[PDB]
Amino acid sequence: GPLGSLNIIQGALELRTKTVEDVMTPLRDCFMISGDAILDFATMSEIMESGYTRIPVYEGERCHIVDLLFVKDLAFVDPDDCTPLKTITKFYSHPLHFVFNDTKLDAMLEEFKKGKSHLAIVQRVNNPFYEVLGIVTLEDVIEEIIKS
Amino acid sequence: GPLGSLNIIQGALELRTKTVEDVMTPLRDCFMISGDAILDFATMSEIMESGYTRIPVYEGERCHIVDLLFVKDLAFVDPDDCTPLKTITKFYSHPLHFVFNDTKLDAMLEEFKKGKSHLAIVQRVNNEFYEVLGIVTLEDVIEEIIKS
Repeated sequence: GPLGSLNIIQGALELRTKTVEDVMTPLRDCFMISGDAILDFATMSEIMESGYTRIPVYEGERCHIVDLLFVKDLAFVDPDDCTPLKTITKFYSHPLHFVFNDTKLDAMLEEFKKGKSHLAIVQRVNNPFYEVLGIVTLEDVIEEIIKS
Repeated sequence: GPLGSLNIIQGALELRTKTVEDVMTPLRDCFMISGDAILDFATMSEIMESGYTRIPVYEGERCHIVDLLFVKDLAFVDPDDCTPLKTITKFYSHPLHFVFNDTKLDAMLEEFKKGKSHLAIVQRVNNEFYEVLGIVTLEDVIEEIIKS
C-alpha cells in the first residue's frame, strides 16, 4: 500500500532525468503497416488481432513513418471493397507527433497531457538527415511512475 | 514543469483517501452491449467507432454485467456469418473483476498492476442484494495521480 505510493513518488522524481529513448519501443519491434496496404479481410484481421489501437503507417522504408491509423477508422470500411489504406489515412489525418530522443519524460508527459494524442515518434539527428529510432506511448511513460 | 511533479505527489497522497466511487464512470454513462447482440457489420461498426477496447456485456438489465468483450476478438469474425456475440464471449472468456465501492484507490491500483486486466465493476452492498453502480478503469486511477 504505502510502499507502492512511495515508489510512485520516486518515479515522479525520475521523470526529470529519464529520456524518451530509455522507455521507447525500438523500430525493429514496432508493429506497423505499409501505406501500400489494401483493407481486405486479411489485412484488417491482423490490425485487430494485434491488440493495438494506434498503428504507425510507413512508406517504403520502415523508418519513413508518414501517418497514424486508428482502429476506430475501420468502422465504415467494408473488406469486399478493397479500399486502399492511403484513402483512409488521408480522410481522417490523425496528427502525427515527432520528438527528439533527448526529450525528458516530464516534458513528454506535459506534451501528452495537453493534446488528445497518446503516441509520439522518437527521432535522432544523424551526423544531415533525420534518423527515426522508435515510438513512445503515454502508457510507456506512466509505467515508469508506478514501476517498483 | 516542476509544479506538475507536485500534483503527482499530491495525488500519490490523496489516493489512499479516495474511493473508487469518486472516480468511477456511472452505469448510466457506460458504453455497453447486450449479450443478445449479433456480430453483423452494423454491430461490429458501433463497437469500433466508440473508441473503447474493453466493452462490458450485460444480460437483460444494464446492471447485470456478465462478460467482457475486447475489440481484438473480432479478428476472425466475418459479418456475413452473423456470429452471435455469446459465441465469442464463451470462446475467450475474458475475466470479469468486481470490486466494492469503499475500495481505496491505492488498493485498486495494486489489483490492476498484478493482473493483465484494466477494467473493474463498482458494486455496493444494498440494505433495505448486490447493487452495481458503474465501472472504473485503470485510466481513471492514473488520471487522479497526474491530474493538476
